[PDB]
Amino acid sequence: MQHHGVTKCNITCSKMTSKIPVALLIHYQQNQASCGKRAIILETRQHRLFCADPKEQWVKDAMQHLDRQAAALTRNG
Repeated sequence: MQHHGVTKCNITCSKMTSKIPVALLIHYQQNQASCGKRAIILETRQHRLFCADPKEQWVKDAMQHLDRQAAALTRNG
């Protein structure tokens, strides 16, 4: 907050999200060390970019899931 602009990082994990059906997730990114809270980035087919904590179960499995999805179809990760 120097003078103009009240933002901070395109995707900052200020808090944690709620449980969401893995069937809605399409991709999962990672929080930037220069963005906000070191969490996880969840992207859904509906352009849903939320920040979930790695501890969250739905996230642990959600990840192990997409791990065997991206590869499929197109083997160009």
